[PDB]
Parts: sequence; structure tokens; C-alpha cells
Amino acid sequence: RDVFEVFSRDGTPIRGFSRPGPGETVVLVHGVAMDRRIWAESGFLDALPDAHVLALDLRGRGESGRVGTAEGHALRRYVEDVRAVLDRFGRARYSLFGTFFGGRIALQVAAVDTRVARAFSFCAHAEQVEIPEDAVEEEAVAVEGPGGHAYLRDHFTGRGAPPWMVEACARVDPGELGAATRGLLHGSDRRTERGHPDQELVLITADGDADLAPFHAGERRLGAHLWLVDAPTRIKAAGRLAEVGRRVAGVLA
Ligand code: NA
Repeated sequence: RDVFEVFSRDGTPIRGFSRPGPGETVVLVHGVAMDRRIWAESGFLDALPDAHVLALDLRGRGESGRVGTAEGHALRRYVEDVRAVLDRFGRARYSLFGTFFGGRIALQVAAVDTRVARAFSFCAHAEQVEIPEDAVEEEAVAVEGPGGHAYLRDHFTGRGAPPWMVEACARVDPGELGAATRGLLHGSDRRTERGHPDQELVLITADGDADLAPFHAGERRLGAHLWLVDAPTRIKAAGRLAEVGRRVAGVLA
């Protein structure tokens, strides 16, 4: 692997790695309480034999620049972070894959950037949601204080998340956990759109998901394909991420 740096629109440095390969160029976008290490730890990276893989740390996570503000974590800023990565590698076609909120980011990049030929969203849908302000603030306070890492570790352990997803939380600065949570009030509630007719859009979730309806809504509205994995909840579906990677490799082949 090689390391790279690019700059987002607002000046924030975005750091990542490039894993060279002769196949399709794939850009991987992690979730909120995660960083770029989850791709190897989950087995997703190993499931792509040929792809040229670009994996970024989103702002405020991993080796990327600090933010520390709610508006700095708006969805539109994360989209700008990903588009900067597309610029550096100079291709006309990319395939994006995102986990949880990273899937929502990938779908929004697809809506606005004509270089995105494929976008896959793992355990996140594309529909408008209602985001209650009081619930957001309650979660931000929970995750940003001295007890915030223990709060998240206990939450994810009790919900059966894979060990890599439990452990990633303690690698995120408490202040960025709080700010990213508040950033949800700056545009993430709106639905995402199809960027162009030839794009391939894929949603993935647990067959047991308690709220499959918004996934079916994206099939209809966006012409997206829906993939299911054997799991009773979205958090437990993360145990199937390498399996999903094998099916992604089949599309890229
Ligand atoms: Na990533």
C-alpha cells in the first residue's frame, strides 16, 4: 500500500491508503465511530482480489484533519472529502462502497458526481428521515464525555457487533464523536437522488431488518438493487461484511 493526502473544499486534509490493482477503482467510506482500518479487519479488503482500492479516513477520524464543530461535520463536507479522493486518482469511473453512515455518504456522492459508475450502501438506505433534535443532542452528550468510549463499547457489545466494530470506537477523539453526531442536523435527513441513468446503485441489509420498507423505497425510486444477508439486525449484519465483499468482487469482474 501507498499513503496519500488530498484537501477537501474547506481546506481539511484527508489522508488514506491506495492498494494498487489491475481491476476496477473502488473507494471505501467507513461509518461514524470507525476509521479506514475496518476494511482489512472486516475481511472486505481481502475479498477484492483485483481492485485498485482507495480507503480514506473521513474528517475528524483516523489520520485526517480535525474538525471539532457541528457544521464542519455536515453531510456536504463528507461528500467533498470523497470527491477530493476521486480527483487525486484521476479516473473517469469509480465504484464506491460505504458502511452505515458511510453508505449514506456514498449515495450522496453518487447523486452529485458523474464519475461514480457504481455505489453500494451497506446497512443504510437512501430515503428522507426525520431526525429529532433532542435525541441527537442526547446521543452527542453520551458519546463525547469521559464515559463516551465505554458507552459505545457497551452498546455495540450488547448488540453483537463484530469485535473490530467494538474496538474502533476508542480510536475516535471524544470531541469528534460529539461533533459528528450534531452534524447530522445539517443535511443528512434529506433523501438522495440518482446521479445519472447508467449508474448501478445497490443497497444491502439484514434479511431480518426491523425496517425494510425504506430499502424497498429505494428500489422503486432509484432503481437500486437490494441485497440481503442472513442476520436479525443491521449491527449483526456487519458480521457478514466479507461475504458482501465477495459479491462486490463478482460485480467488478
Ligand atoms: Na473508509
